[PDB]
Amino acid sequence: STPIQQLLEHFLRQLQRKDPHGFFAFPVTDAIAPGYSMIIKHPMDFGTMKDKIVANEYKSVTEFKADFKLMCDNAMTYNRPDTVYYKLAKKILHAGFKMMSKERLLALKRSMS
Ligand SMILES: COc1ccc(OC)c(-c2cc(C(C)=O)n3cccnc23)c1
Repeated sequence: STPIQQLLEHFLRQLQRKDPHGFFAFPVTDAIAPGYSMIIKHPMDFGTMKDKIVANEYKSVTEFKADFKLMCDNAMTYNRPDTVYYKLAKKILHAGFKMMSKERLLALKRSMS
């Protein structure tokens, strides 16, 4: 593993801790969510993100964070506010923004001096 891959694997593991049953860890099928593939044009999940890390397909934390945002937006757009899935997306969203805040990222860039 590389240093960038170590860092992104760590952020990913912290996000997955918020979803202990893995509802965000695999692609959502139309069989479990009617009409999903017509409503959500750009699917994303934590399994897909892990694969991208392993392929060194992320060049920056910004690129990783974009996928995290996408996964949350899809869940908040497809699902109604009363559902488990909408509430869990919001929980993951707040955690990710605290962990990868522009301030934390700046401090870490300084730790490399
Ligand atoms: C309750 O068991 C599971 C198992 C796997 C899931 O998606 C991978 C989901 C699931 C995950 C989602 C999401 C992420 O929107 N979802 C929406 C509607 C109905 N089911 C789901 C639920």
